[PDB]
This record gives sequence, C-alpha cells and structure tokens, in this order.
Amino acid sequence: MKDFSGAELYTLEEYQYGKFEARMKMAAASGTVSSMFLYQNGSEIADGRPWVEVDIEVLGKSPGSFQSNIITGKAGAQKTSEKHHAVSPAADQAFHTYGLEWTPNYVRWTVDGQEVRKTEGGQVSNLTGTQGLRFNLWSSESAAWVGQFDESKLPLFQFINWVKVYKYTSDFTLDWTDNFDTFDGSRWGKGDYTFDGNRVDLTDKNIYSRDGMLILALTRKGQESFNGQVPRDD
Ligand SMILES: OC[C@H]1O[C@@H](O[C@H]2[C@H](O)[C@@H](O)[C@H](O)O[C@@H]2CO)[C@H](O)[C@@H](O)[C@@H]1O
Ligand SMILES: [Ca+2]
Ligand SMILES: [Ca+2]
Ligand SMILES: [Ca+2]
Ligand SMILES: [Ca+2]
Repeated sequence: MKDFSGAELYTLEEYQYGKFEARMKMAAASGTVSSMFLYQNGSEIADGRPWVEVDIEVLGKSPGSFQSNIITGKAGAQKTSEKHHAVSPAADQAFHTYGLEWTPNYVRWTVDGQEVRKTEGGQVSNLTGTQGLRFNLWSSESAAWVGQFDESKLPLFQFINWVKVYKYTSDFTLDWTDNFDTFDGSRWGKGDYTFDGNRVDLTDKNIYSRDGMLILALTRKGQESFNGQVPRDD
C-alpha cells in the first residue's frame, strides 16, 4: 500500500559461511539505500529467534562511501556496529566489486579485493545458522540516516553485472556464478514485501534483466519501468 516501488533480489538458498562477491554500480540520491547483504530470512519475526544479518549499504546522501554493519541480537533488541568506508570513484559513478567473507571467526568487507573492515568475535560468534545473499534498493523514512527523500531524482537504478558465491572450505572454493545474461528463477527470488521504516514496497516489477545486467529500480508507484541503456563496465 505504499507510494513508491523498490526492489529486492535474493538467493533462494541460504548458506552457512562463505565468500560473496558482486560487481555493481550502486544507486544514490538523498533518502535512498542501495545494498548488498547477507540475511537469515525470518530474523524480522519477534518470536524470540535470533537476528542474523551482515550489511553493505550505500546511503543516498553519501554516494562516496558505504556503511558496513552486523546485526545480531533479536527483533526489537538488535545489536549493531555501523561503520563507514570511502569508495572511489563514488559508488554511483563506477562499478566496484563488493565482497563479504563470513566464517565462524570473522566477517570481512572488501572493495575491489581490498579489506576495508574485518570484525572478529563478539557479534560474529552470534551469526549462527545460514544466510542468503541479497541486494535491495529502497528509501528509509529516517532522514537522519539517509537524508530527506528527493523524489525528483527518481527513477534510480542499481546495476549488478555478476555475482560469485564461494563455499567455506584461501578458505574459499567457488560454488557458483551468475553473469546475469538472464534471470535464473531456479537461483533467485524477487522480493514483494516491505517493512516499517521503508517508504517503498519492494516489488518484482522493479527487477529487470537487460544487456547482461540485473537491474534493481526505485521508482514512483505506477512508473515502474527501465527503458534506458545499461552503463558500461570497462
Ligand atoms: O517485513 C516482512 C518481510 O521482512 C523481510 O525481511 C526484511 C526485514 O523485515 C527488515 O527488517 C530487514 O531490515 O530487511 C529484511 C530484508 O528485506 C523478509 O525477507 C520478508 O520475507 C518479509 O515479508
Ligand atoms: Ca521528499
Ligand atoms: Ca556448485
Ligand atoms: Ca516474489
Ligand atoms: Ca553480466
């Protein structure tokens, strides 16, 4: 029932530990969130179960950096550890390879193969169970976090050129890859839901597969479309 449409791409399967890489050009405008994250589906349910999530989020008002986070604890009582990391060129101006490594001992964030953060113990010990790999584009109702939402900047697009998923066994062995020449429905799902604090409804209408890229779009409701050209990843 919301007034804007965003999108979420998620792996149908979940994994226990691993390395996850995505080649992407992020979207950014005041008020938006453009992401790559690991998520234990159901964490949002306040029935006593744990929350398990690892994030990379480009906040719209600051396209030249991204926020890293680990969310543990439980719904209604989360433990977080937000940190920020510069990206150059800006996340919405060039493709970068974002990586997440997760093992029993640490979580590591990389940009173009270089470490920007590595957390050990504490929260990491509570990232039990499995997590699926996800990407979404939306807008937060918290202006303090992402800036006031500038609707005139819509539509916005996040482009994913390819994804690599490695098994935890380096400590990783490549498991599968997707270059996105097509939408593989046996591997991915398209989110159709929302949550409090999100100004948009995540909809499968805003997931597109064009010219070797998976595109996530953030549009005004009723204007869900992509007719432009995909950017080059030279
Ligand atoms: O709100 C129901 C919806 O939640 C989805 O997980 C959300 C979660 O609600 C939100 O708090 C967190 O920040 O992001 C995750 C992923 O978008 C869940 O995946 C859906 O199945 C569910 O319908
Ligand atoms: Ca506004
Ligand atoms: Ca395999
Ligand atoms: Ca769906
Ligand atoms: Ca591709």
